Amino acid sequence: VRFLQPFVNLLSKGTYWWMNAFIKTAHKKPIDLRAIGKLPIAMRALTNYQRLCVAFDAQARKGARAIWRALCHAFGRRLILSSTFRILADLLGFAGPLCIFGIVDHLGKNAYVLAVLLFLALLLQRTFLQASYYVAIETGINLRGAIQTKIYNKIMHLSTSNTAGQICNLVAIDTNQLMWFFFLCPNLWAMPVQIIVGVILLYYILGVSALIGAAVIILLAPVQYFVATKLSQAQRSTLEHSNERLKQTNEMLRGMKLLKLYAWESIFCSRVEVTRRKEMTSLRAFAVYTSISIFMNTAIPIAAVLITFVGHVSFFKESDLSPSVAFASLSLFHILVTPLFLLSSVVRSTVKALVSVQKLSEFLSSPWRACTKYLSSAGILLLSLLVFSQLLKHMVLVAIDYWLAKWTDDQSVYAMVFTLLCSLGIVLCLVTSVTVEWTGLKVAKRLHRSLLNRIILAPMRFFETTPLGSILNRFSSDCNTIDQHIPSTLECLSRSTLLCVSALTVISYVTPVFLVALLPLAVVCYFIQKYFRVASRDLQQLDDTTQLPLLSHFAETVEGLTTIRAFRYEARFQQKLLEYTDSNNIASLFLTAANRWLEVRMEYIGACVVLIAAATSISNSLAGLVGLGLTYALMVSNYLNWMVRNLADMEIQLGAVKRIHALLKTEAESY
Ligand SMILES: CCOc1cc(CC(=O)N[C@@H](CC(C)C)c2ccccc2N2CCCCC2)ccc1C(=O)O
Repeated sequence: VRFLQPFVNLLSKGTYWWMNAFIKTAHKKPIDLRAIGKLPIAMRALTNYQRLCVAFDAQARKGARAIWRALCHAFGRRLILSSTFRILADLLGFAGPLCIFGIVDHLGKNAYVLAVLLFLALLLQRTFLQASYYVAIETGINLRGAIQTKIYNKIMHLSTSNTAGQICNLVAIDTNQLMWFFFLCPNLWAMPVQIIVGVILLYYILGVSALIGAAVIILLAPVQYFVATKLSQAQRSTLEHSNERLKQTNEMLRGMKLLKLYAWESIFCSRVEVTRRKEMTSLRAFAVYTSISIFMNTAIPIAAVLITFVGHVSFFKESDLSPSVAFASLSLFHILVTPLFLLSSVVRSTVKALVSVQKLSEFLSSPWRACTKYLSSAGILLLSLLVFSQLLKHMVLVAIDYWLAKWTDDQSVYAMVFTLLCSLGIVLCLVTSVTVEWTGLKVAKRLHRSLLNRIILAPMRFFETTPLGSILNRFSSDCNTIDQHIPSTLECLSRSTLLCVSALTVISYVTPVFLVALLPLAVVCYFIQKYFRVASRDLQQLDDTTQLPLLSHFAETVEGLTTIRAFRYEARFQQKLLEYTDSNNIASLFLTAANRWLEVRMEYIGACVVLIAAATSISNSLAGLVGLGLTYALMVSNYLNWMVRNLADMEIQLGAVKRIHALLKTEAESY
C-alpha cells in the first residue's frame, strides 16, 4: 500500500503532501506496478461491492430507481462531504471580489488587514476546492469498481439464451458515464448556488445595472448548451463518414499486394480521397460549431462587462463608477464565467449517466519536432495570422481592463472609447477563433493527403515487415486526433499561456517590485510543472495500459461463459476480475492524486502571488490600477493550472502528429 491518502494527518490529506515523496521517486526511475501501491482495504472491489450489495438488500427490503437509491445509500456520505467542501469553496471564492472592493474603497478614500484576510481566505478556499475534487473523484472510482464487479457477477449467472459487444461497451462507456456523473455531481448542486449568490452580490454592489450585466452573462449557459448539442450532432454525422473511410482504407491495406501487382493503387487511393472529401465536408460544420463555442465562451463576458458599465453610466445615469465598485464587479464577473460555461456540461453528463443507469438496470434485470512539422504544414500565412491575432487579442483584452481603471476617476468620452475597445476585442476574438479552426482543418487535410500518398508509394517489403495494425491505426486513431482534438487543445493552450503572461505583465506594470519576487516563484513553478509532467505521463500511460486487460477479460468471459460455468471455475474468474479492476483503480487513483497535487501547488503559488501584489500595491497607493493588479493577481492561479493541464494534454496529443510524420518518411519506389 503506497497510496496512503487516507492514512495521514488532515493537513497532508488536504495538501497531498505525501505525494511529494512519490513524485520525487517517480522522477528518477520510471513508474512500475511495483512502485505504485496496492489499494487500501477501504477502497477495494470486494469492499465496495459488499457495501453496494448491503445497500441493495436494504433497498430491496423497502428498476432504475432502486439502483439510484442503492447507490445513494452506499456512497452518499462521501458524496455530500464532497458537496460540502465544494459549496464552502464556492462561498469562500466569492469572499474575494468583495474584499477587492473593500481594499480599493479604503485606499481610494483597514487595507492591509483586508489584504491578509483575502490571502488567508484564498488559500483556504483553494485547498477546500481541491479536496472537494479529490473526494468526488475517489467516490466515483469506488462506484466504478463496485458497479464493474456487480455487472460481472451478473454476467456469471445469466442464461446462454442471450450481445457480447454490448456488455463490453456497457463496461467500457456506460459505467464511464456513470462514474463521470459522480465526478461532476458536486458541481451539479453547487453551480446554481454559486450563480445565484454571484448575481446577488453583483446586484448589491452595482445597483440595478448589475442585473442587466448578470442577465447578459447568464445568457451564456443556454447558448453553450445549444452549441454543445449541435457539436455532438455534427460529431455523429462525421463518425459515419469516418467509419466508411476506415473500412475503405482497410480494404486498400489488406489487398495492397494485389493492387501493387497490377498497379491499381492510384484508383483505390482516389476513391479513398473522395470519401475523405465527404468527411471533410462534415468536418467543416463540426469545426464551425467548435469555433462558435470558443468565441461565445470568450466574448459573452466581454459584452457583459461592456453593457454593465456603459448602461450603468449612460442609460441608467446611475452612480458614478468608482474603482472599488467597478473592479469588484469585474472580479465577480470573472468568478461567474466558469460556472455558466460548465453548467451545460454538467447537465449533459447528468442526462447521459441517467440513460446509462437505465441501461444498466435493463441489463441487470435480465516533441518540439512534431509541433514544428504541424505548424509548417499550415504555411506562413495562416500561422502568422493566427499568432498575430492571438497576441493582438490579448493586448486588446489587457487594454480594455486598463481603460477601466483610467475610466473610474468628460465621462461620455471614456464610455465611448470603452465601447469602441470592447467592440474591437470581440471582433479580434472572433478572428482568432475562426483562424485557429481554419488552420486545424487545413493542416488535417494536408497531413492526411501526404500520408496516404506516401504509403501508396511504399514498397512491398515495407508492407510485409510492417504490421497491418499499425498502418491502419495511423489512419484510424491519429488522423482522428489531428481532426478533432489538436485544434481545440492548441487553441486553448495558446489562450492559457497568453492569459497567464498577460496577467503577470499586468501585475508587474501595476507593481514594479513584484517582478523581483516573480523569479523565485517562477523557478518554483517551473520545477513543480516539470516534475508533475513526468509523473503525470507515466501514470497516464499506466492508467491506459491497465484498462485493456479489464475490457478484454469481460469479452472473454462473455464468449466462453458456458465453458467457465461448466468447469465451475466461476470463483477463479471473479478473482481475476477483482485483480484487474483493482489494478485499474489504483492506476486511476494515483493519476488523480498527482493531478490534485499539481493543482494544489499551483493554487498556493497563485495565493502567494495575489498576497504579494495586494501588499505591494496597497503600499504604493497608501487607485484603480491597484484594483487592476488585484483582480489579475487574484486569478493568476486558474491560468497557471489550466495552462499546465493543457501542456500535459498537448504533448500527448502531439505525439500522434509526431508518429504520423514518422510514418510519412517511409521509402518510396522510383516509379
Ligand atoms: C479541475 C480539473 O480536475 C478535475 C475535476 C473534476 C470534477 C469537476 O468539478 N470538474 C469540473 C471542472 C472544474 C474546473 C469546475 C468540470 C465540470 C463540468 C464539466 C467538466 C469539468 N471538467 C472535469 C475534467 C477536467 C476539467 C473540466 C473531475 C476530474 C478532474 C481531473 O483532474 O481530471
